[PDB]
Amino acid sequence: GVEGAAFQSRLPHDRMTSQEAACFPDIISGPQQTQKVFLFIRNRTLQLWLDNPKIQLTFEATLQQLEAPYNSDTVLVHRVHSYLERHGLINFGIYKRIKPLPTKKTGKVIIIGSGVSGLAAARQLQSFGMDVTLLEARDRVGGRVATFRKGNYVADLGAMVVTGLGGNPMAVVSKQVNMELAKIKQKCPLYEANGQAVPKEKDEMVEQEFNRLLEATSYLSHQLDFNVLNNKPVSLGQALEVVIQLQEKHVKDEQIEHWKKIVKTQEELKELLNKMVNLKEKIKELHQQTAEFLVKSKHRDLTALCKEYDELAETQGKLEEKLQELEANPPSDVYLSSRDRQILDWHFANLEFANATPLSTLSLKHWDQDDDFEFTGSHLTVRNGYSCVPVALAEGLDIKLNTAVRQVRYTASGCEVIAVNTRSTSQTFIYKCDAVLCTLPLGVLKQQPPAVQFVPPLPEWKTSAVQRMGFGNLNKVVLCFDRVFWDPSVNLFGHVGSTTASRGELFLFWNLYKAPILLALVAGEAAGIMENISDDVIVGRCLAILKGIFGSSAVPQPKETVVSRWRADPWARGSYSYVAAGSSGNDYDLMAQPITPPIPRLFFAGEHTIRNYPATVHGALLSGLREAGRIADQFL
Ligand SMILES: Cc1cc2nc3c(=O)[nH]c(=O)nc-3n(C[C@H](O)[C@H](O)[C@H](O)COP(=O)(O)OP(=O)(O)OC[C@H]3O[C@@H](n4cnc5c(N)ncnc54)[C@H](O)[C@@H]3O)c2cc1C
Repeated sequence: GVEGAAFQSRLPHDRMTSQEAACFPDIISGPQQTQKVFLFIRNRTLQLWLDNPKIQLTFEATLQQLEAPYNSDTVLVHRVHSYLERHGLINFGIYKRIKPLPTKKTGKVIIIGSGVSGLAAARQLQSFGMDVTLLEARDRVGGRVATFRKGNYVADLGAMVVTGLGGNPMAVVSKQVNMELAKIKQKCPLYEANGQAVPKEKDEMVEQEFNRLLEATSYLSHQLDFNVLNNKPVSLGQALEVVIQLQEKHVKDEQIEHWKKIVKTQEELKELLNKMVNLKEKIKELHQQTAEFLVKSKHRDLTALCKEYDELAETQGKLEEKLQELEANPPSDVYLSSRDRQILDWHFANLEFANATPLSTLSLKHWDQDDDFEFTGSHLTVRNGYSCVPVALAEGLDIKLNTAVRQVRYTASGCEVIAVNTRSTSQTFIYKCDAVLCTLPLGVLKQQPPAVQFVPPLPEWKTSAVQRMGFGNLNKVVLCFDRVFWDPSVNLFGHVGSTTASRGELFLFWNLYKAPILLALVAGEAAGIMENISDDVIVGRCLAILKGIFGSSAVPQPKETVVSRWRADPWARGSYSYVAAGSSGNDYDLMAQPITPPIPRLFFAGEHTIRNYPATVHGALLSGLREAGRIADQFL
């Protein structure tokens, strides 16, 4: 009940956060009874909002719907409601305001970028009564939430998955926007380059081996401190190669030991056969041989030698048996055959997809630093088209499209943002504001010849973080057919590449859209390179793979096709951040920190500024809410 609202808000139900201790020092330093009352007021307020997030939750309503003991204490209820509303925990997203916004606005903020982070922060600042203007370079909102819509076909070229609802703010948004979320079936048969499926035994064996290898790299990093080598940071790819080499060495060693067991037994057989030949000489000589006493003696001796031979013949058979078993029970010659390595490279490509970067670039120590904060519940696709979310957030906002920022000026007095119209470069716009919120992607901030100049130039710590962090890349190919020729009960199926270098080329296909749309993925080293290929050629290669899997006659020519090129997109310059070898979690926090030339003037939000939820739409959303709170605290 009330316990669940705190979980849905990413908070502990029986504890107080660092932030709450800072804002409510009287309660933390006071008696624990007041703390329990505080926590119930907070949890109950969150439950009221989450039960019905389509309408603003007012202080008055909170008092009206509160329990009898706690509705008496109104000052505490107000303090709690104000705290939650400011930080974007109870009144965020699209909601029906019960009271219109005041005509008088108390501050001027220019927000660069109209992605989820920008739109969320703008909606919050508007909610708080500030004058907000968004500058967006594209001819559309959403940024890295891009939805292709033509005829009946709807497909996401950017963000496409809600990674669980338990604790996800996107849950609330989904109720506000009426997102059509659909579960993804966890079933992905693999098909080799020839088009024949990977049998279950091999699929399962390789997958088990992939998981074992990855856990091994984790052990090296954390237990053995294998993190710095020859004054260079260890990449995940490095560690994977180290682990693979150790396993290959174990195979060679076991094979060698078995070889030696066989040679020793073979040597024993050779020695025994020589011994037997000698005994046959002896027996054949004694056979050639009181005289009746002599006969009795010779026959006695001959039977003794013959029984002596019998013992050795039994032992001959027994050593022959041991040798035969060893000849028929060897260990594997190689750890991974060619086909084994290709299937394993498919799994590596899936990892490169998840992190939108080649594994040789991921920090071994920190590439999965955010795994502790992952959300509960089945992962979901957006059937309505993820663009439905930003478009809903944009309603009622002062958004200037086709306006590309080229300079940001910030001083102790105020700020200037200079922008150019992309449609006609000749006309230029100047916007004077109190504060600037930058949600420019990390790729755009990384641009060596800068697209946006800062006056004064950004400080050393900020620029160093921007250099250190990784900004990955990942691409999609949308194929729209008239009929479904694939298996509807599999949302995913893989294509195993021929080379380790190209393992990430069209390695994955989604058939998750209930309409006849197929989505082919380009991860790792292939992502950057294949942007330089024409769309007809990429689609021909996709068709070739699908023909190989289903029959050349079974796949028609597609009716519609679309290719994303996110690294070339000048407004993205990649897909989303990843934790590069040089970088760590603290760099994300550094991105989030604002700049002061006094009070702070330049603020930062976006996918690359939230430690615990990077590379995600919900992370963008939460960063937007966080910076809205920060700016409202500063200017109100
Ligand atoms: C292929 C792909 C798939 C993804 N899949 C998922 C997924 O399944 N789940 C998930 O959670 N996340 C996913 N993401 C990541 C997700 O899209 C981001 O985490 C999120 O959209 C970040 O939003 P943002 O506003 O911070 O950045 P953006 O969306 O990039 O917003 C920045 C905005 O600034 C604009 N801009 C850029 N330069 C300028 C300029 N000079 N002047 C003015 N405006 C400018 C851009 O046009 C853009 O609108 C995916 C990303 C990619 C590339």
